[PDB]
Amino acid sequence: STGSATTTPIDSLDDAYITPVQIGTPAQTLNLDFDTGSSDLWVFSSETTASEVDGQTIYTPSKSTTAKLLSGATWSISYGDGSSSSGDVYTDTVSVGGLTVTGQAVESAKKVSSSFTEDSTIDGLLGLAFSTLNTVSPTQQKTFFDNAKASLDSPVFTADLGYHAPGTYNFGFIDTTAYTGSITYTAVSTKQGFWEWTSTGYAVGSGTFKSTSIDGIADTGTTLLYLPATVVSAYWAQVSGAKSSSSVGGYVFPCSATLPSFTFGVGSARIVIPGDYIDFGPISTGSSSCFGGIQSSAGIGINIFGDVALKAAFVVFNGATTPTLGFASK
Ligand SMILES: Nc1cnc2c(c1)COCC2
Ligand SMILES: Nc1cnc2c(c1)COCC2
Repeated sequence: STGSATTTPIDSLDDAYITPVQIGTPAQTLNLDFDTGSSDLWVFSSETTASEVDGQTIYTPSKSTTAKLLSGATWSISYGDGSSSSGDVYTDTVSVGGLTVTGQAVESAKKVSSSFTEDSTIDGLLGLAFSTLNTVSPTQQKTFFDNAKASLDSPVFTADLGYHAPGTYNFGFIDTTAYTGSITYTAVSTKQGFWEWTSTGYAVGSGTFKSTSIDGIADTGTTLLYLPATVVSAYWAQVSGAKSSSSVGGYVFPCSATLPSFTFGVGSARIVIPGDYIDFGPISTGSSSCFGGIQSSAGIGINIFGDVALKAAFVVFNGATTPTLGFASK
């Protein structure tokens, strides 16, 4: 089998991407944030505290003839921005782009934190990291990809995120029309439960490439590119007036600037992020200070190849017995 679904930016900045997902019988369609940095499929629901729902579409398990309470199971998760959610668990039928899994754990939110309530465009998350990170207790549950894998034509999914435009998540096949050149594959460590790999270096604009190993994660659920402070300083030094602002929480730059590109290495290959992808707009409405898309990972403990990096490539998440990652230009 295969599946193919369009993913759409939630706003004019590409802060995140939503993909429609069918849950239950009859289908209830929710728009979920596909997140290769976590491993829980959770949704706003009829159980979510009413004051914490503001415009999202909810899953109502009592209206699904295939929903079953997973007795005793609870979940609770926290993300890198300090946001969080928790609740109980149903199993139900879940379909993405024509690909169907029966018996998928659907984690129903009883509580969500303010940043989720405040974002009316995201109805939940669909985790695509390794199932060892799944938070369900006392019986850990499998991701949608892990449950689908045996039925797929090939044990892979691909992320093709757009810049200010829709893109595609495919399951079970590699669309050879969606990229240019060849796909370069690179090793993955699953030891932290992430799609963790090692970039071979970087370049700033037209500058010379610096060969240096940069361990990080491919994370569709993180907006920006978080790299070591040395790398980030070298990038922003090429932008007149750019500076790190403790009050704003990162590097800012004059909105009048034209930003240089940033290149990262994948083996001997190179992925170029155009400068415009690094512009995240005014820090507050009407300001002439703009927020940068490349930020320091120093206070995180891990480097993160988030959407800013991934949307410059066609990315293969290869879930074969030994997982690997593939990157192609497009
Ligand atoms: N830092 C961070 C990483 N991933 C996510 C969030 C924050 C919040 O939305 C869910 C996914
Ligand atoms: N994506 C994104 C993340 N953080 C910030 C902005 C955008 C805007 O400026 C303030 C801080």
